[PDB]
Amino acid sequence: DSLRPKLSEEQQRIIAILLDAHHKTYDPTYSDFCQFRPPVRVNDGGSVTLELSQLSMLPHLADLVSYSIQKVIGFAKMIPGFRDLTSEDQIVLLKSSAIEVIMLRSNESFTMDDMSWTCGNQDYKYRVSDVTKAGHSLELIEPLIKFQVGLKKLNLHEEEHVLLMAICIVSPDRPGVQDAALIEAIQDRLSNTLQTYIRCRHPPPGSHLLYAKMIQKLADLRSLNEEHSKQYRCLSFQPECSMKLTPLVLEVFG
Ligand SMILES: C[C@H](CCCC(C)(C)O)[C@H]1CC[C@@H]2/C(=C\C=C3C[C@@H](O)C[C@H](O)C3)CCC[C@@]21C
Repeated sequence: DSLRPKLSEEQQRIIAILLDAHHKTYDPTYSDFCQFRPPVRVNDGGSVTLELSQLSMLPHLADLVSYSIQKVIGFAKMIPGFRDLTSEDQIVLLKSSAIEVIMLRSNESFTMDDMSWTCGNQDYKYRVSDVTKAGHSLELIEPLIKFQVGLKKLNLHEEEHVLLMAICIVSPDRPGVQDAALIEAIQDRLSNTLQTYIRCRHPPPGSHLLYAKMIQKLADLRSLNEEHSKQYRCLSFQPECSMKLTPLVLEVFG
């Protein structure tokens, strides 16, 4: 059997639209980052109390996340079909997917040279110790780095990378969606574009089985999101935490 259908004119269009959507909303130069409140890295050596006391990298990482949520919304608006949903569902989907899409999309600055996100030079190079200094614990960070490496190693084409983001976002099992059929319809259209792409275009050899691995990463993103939730709740109990966040971050993770 081994059937290999040609991508349809429409599928191609979808891929074009998504590549362009991404390039419009992902500055590979990180040129805006000098506009965020400053990275502050005063050493905890090995401490939760200090890290909560200071939260030194929270202003900087929360501006980075607030900014990225903005670009995500932007990206989501150009996904073919997104606009056909009601704004009520559009927002439900943006809200519940934001943290996951940031994680996926942060794969583009992630480097296996030293397991960091290099945005970068020194000041915009983010390591595990920076994430701890923004008040997160190892139970989110370590599965996150593992997630970044797993994803890197999939060596996705940009096409697969932007399809995966679109699919993560337009998900019919988000708690609180109204019109699940429509969202599924939009997702199936992307998944099918992705499944076909992989068979049409992906080396590697012998596998259309990369599709399976991609879906596994979506499941992974679910767990990281739950863990992020619980660590965000905790963060939010630090007095004056709200000042170190932004309106958009509070509303999206509230
Ligand atoms: C868990 C957190 C986020 C949540 C932090 C709060 C809100 C306090 O809970 C991490 C996810 C990955 C991210 C990192 C980079 C991300 C990039 C850099 C660029 O790729 C451009 C992307 O759009 C975005 C590394 C540092 C840690 C992070 C911020």
